[PDB]
Amino acid sequence: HMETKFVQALFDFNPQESGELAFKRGDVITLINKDDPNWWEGQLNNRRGIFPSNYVAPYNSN
Repeated sequence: HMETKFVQALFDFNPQESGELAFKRGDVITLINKDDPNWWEGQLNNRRGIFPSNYVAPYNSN
């Protein structure tokens, strides 16, 4: 009973390692899931990755 949720980042993230998504400030990130209340997976309009959701804020959400 869930769907995709667009969020807006509030800090640049340059993950050199694999697994973490690459996002910028105020960058729209399509939430892929929320396995952990701390780390949320998202797709930067293409590239997927995991990162602390605390570095963003729901935009398209309610």
